[PDB]
Amino acid sequence: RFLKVKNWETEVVLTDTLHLKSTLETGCTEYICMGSIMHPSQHARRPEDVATKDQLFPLAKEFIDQYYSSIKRFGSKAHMERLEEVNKEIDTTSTYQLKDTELIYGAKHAWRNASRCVGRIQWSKLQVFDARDCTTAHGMFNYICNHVKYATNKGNLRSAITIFPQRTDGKHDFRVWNSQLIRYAGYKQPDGSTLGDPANVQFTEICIQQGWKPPRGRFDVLPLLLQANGNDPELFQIPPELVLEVPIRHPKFEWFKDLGLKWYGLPAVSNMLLEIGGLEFSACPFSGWYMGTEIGVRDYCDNSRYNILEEVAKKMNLDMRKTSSLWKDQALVEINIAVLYSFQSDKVTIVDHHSATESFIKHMENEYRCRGGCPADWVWIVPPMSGSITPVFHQEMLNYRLTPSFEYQPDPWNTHVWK
Amino acid sequence: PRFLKVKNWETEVVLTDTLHLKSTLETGCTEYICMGSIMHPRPEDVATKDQLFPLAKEFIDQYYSSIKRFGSKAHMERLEEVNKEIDTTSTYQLKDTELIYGAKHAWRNASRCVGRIQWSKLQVFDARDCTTAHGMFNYICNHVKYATNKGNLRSAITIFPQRTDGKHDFRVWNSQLIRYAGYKQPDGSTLGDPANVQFTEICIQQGWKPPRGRFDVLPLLLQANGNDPELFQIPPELVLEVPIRHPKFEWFKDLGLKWYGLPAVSNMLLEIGGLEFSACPFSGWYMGTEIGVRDYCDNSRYNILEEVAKKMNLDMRKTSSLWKDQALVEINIAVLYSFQSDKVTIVDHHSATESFIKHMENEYRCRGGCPADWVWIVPPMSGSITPVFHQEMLNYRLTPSFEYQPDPWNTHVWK
Ligand code: HEM
Ligand code: HEM
Ligand SMILES: CN(C)CCc1cc(F)c(F)c(CCc2cc(C(F)F)cc(N)n2)c1
Ligand SMILES: CN(C)CCc1cc(F)c(F)c(CCc2cc(C(F)F)cc(N)n2)c1
Ligand SMILES: C[C@H](O)[C@H](O)[C@H]1CNc2nc(N)[nH]c(=O)c2N1
Ligand SMILES: C[C@H](O)[C@H](O)[C@H]1CNc2nc(N)[nH]c(=O)c2N1
Ligand SMILES: [Zn+2]
Repeated sequence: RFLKVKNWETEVVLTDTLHLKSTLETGCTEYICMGSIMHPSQHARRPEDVATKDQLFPLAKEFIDQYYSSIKRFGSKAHMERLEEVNKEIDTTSTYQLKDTELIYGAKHAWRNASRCVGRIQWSKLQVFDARDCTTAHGMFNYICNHVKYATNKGNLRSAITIFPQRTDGKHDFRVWNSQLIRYAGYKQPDGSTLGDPANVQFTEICIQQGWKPPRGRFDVLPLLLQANGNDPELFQIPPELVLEVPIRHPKFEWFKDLGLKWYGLPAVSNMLLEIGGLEFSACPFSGWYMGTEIGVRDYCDNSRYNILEEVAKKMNLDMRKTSSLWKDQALVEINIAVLYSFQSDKVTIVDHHSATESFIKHMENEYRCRGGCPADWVWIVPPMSGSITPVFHQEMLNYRLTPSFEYQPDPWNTHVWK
Repeated sequence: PRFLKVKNWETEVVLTDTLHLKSTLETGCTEYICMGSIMHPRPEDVATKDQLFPLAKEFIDQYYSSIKRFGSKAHMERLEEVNKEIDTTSTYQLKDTELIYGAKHAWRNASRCVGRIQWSKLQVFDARDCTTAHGMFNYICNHVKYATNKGNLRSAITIFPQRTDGKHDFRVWNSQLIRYAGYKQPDGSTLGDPANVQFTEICIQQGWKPPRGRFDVLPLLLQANGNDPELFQIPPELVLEVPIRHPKFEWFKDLGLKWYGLPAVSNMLLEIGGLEFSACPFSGWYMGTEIGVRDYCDNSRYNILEEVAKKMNLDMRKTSSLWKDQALVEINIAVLYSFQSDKVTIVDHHSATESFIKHMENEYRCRGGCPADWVWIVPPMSGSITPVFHQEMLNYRLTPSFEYQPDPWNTHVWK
């Protein structure tokens, strides 16, 4: 039928019909809900490698119909010709190439349909760099450097995606092996502990195993590990003057700066797959700007990440013998004031979780008003601190899967046969 | 499939859920859309004879299985005996053992409840002989006094007669057994608890003489056998209360704040074997954030962030200062400090969530699963620094269960 979502703080009720265009399984059934599973479904739309014609063309016709609907053509001359063009193409190459207009429409709409992203109010303001002519790891490096430089924009951050050649036969994939374009190494210490970012211990070891000489610090920017057309990946060092970094200080605790903490300014997801009309872009690094809690709650305070809660609490002179003192909670707040005060002072774009979630509510309103819906994953939209004092906490959401979309994909080292 | 798997992304522990195969009723999701954040996805609708027969059977089978007597002579004769009642009376009566098992497992099956590590230690008060609202008051006073235990709180449930035709329901009209009155002022302000303004109006209309203060314990509005509800004042010496002070801020006690010790849900329906127990108030003890985050700091509730932040001398001209977050923590420190100091049972969100992970893992071990509602299990503050945040969960409905039911003033036929 049609489904209402209610906000329990304001009583606003929105009526969703967009969900009737969803195509892929969520993982839930009438009997089981998988809303907190990280990767619930394996329901693809095309399979394994090079698809047959009855597999690829129907997904292609769907996207071409959607795009031409979007611009109030549809059935027009260009639409019908574009159909016959894609059809001849799949007959002669088993794939097809998107026009520049289609590529831009698909990237933006992948962002617009990403249920887990609180930042989608900006979706239509996305700079797309077409890198489909790229042939080598060096060329991917050059494209990524220009990406990182354009996106950073001396701190006034700008949204971008750079789109390398689509998958052909599955053995010629372009990949960025780094999960984000800029991350810190994680070093396995002999005395069992971990230096740097512990999430990157494996990837940091692949880098070392590939020739990288680690400086062995707490904030070593990792090299890029770039794979072009299925070949072995290659290491490249991002010029540090393109890597904007913010030293973390606290507006009250003068001792905070003495913690020797910094973070980088540009979040840049580079291990996801962008799916458009059955085409799969296995290398599509995209970037935007941070929500402060991403750095200061998750990066800094997860137990398997930087885990700095105890040391900050120690400096704060907090009773850390029992949880009911809420010392973790108190430090957590202060760290996130620090991150926000630092980025803002160095005029690096950042948004707090209050303003960020307020904007998403406004985006939800806009999307129901003009599109009849907005897929939204509550579990990922609600921020990891102060959930209930943000408006999304009180907002019912519907989650469904629209195409074009960003998908997860296996880490290429589980997959790649070397040579 | 015969097995679904859940992973903890912080610990890498992976558990295998077989128990979801035994779930029977809807979650609200479809195969193409998830409704995991929807809060709620007829009175004459009492089960028919043929409807009730498999529900009873499934429940009795489950019960004899649990006591390792499945297929036994006593099992078969119980089944036979339940069947005869449904045939003859169009309903049946639970034995005392079954009632206790049913109510414990409704708590066990409550996917939204983080405190379920305690489910088997539940004191069950059988009140199926009650016939009038005065009798209900007597039962509920005894529940309160037993559960409160001078601050050393004990979880309990009082079960009133089950539904018959939908026209003789027993109902506690209160949502909780102890709540504070809310009063809307002519100028648009609200005195007391803004969440309780509607029910406060019902009581006053029923005759309640309101003190018009900020912490007026509301009266009980008790409905027996489908008659109009009646008012009773819980004796004030049974309502344990805690003044809220701060361990560091001298001024906090000057906010005049206090809360009650006993959380006691009274508007939910307990469903066992197809039978509906429309009045079944249960109580435990608080997790700190229920008071500290939601009761005090929701904009729709007491909304004292601004007053606390002011007395904290915080910069409130821009959100990015995180003055709200900073004030919310201290309020929650105060709530925990004050209960602990007065030796009233309370649990903080870190201990509670950690215990629930242990609980979940045990339930996977001994039961084959544990349905759980991540949207609700995760505390309303500091979510990611508590271990449940990183814990994948599967949500599904098992019976016996606790269910929502429509508010009684929306359906009652006044006499
Ligand atoms: C511009 C400001 C943006 C903000 C503040 C923002 C914020 C967020 C946050 C907080 C998450 C939660 C995931 C996590 O916490 O790890 C997320 C997820 C996501 N975002 Fe955005 N984002 C922004 C831009 C973008 C852009 C430009 C794209 C794509 C072009 C994008 C696509 C996604 C996707 C695909 C996910 C889900 C990724 C996953 O499942 O791991 N976002 N975003
Ligand atoms: C023993 C201490 C207990 C603690 C600390 C506890 C904690 C909680 C919390 C925090 C919630 C979420 C409530 C909300 O945010 O509105 C909840 C929900 C719930 N609890 Fe427990 N609880 C306890 C005992 C019990 C008992 C004894 C029962 C019944 C016998 C019970 C049944 C439920 C149910 C049915 C829900 C879901 C409420 C709903 O769906 O609206 N709980 N619990
Ligand atoms: C699996 N978990 C641990 C990942 C944690 C994580 C570590 C990182 F370094 C990192 F950059 C991210 C980006 C999320 C993100 C992406 C984007 C988009 F513009 F690209 C914008 C934004 N604001 N946030 C996430
Ligand atoms: C449906 N929701 C939105 C209502 C909000 C709400 C407001 C309140 F005042 C209140 F007390 C509760 C108690 C839940 C609860 C129940 C129990 C159990 F032992 F009874 C223990 C516990 N710790 N908590 C919930
Ligand atoms: C919209 C959303 O489902 C709703 O606000 C939920 C979110 N999670 C919750 N979790 C708990 N414990 N209590 C609640 O009232 C809610 N409310
Ligand atoms: C278990 C749960 O699915 C997992 O911890 C999720 C929960 N919500 C999240 N929300 C965001 N924004 N980011 C995350 O990584 C996660 N992780
Ligand atoms: Zn679901």
